[PDB]
Amino acid sequence: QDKCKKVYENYPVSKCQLRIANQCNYDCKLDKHARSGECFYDEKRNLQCICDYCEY
Repeated sequence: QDKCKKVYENYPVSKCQLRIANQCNYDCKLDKHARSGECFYDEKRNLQCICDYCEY
């Protein structure tokens, strides 16, 4: 596990860092229907909404 995911460049990095209101994980499953959804930094130290694609 933890080997499949999908970055969502079409998402505000602000809402991601929002530990109080992470609309990222909620957004992913909303449309993408990912597993849980989470935000993480990229090669360029850019926090993006990375969704999980593997299960239902």
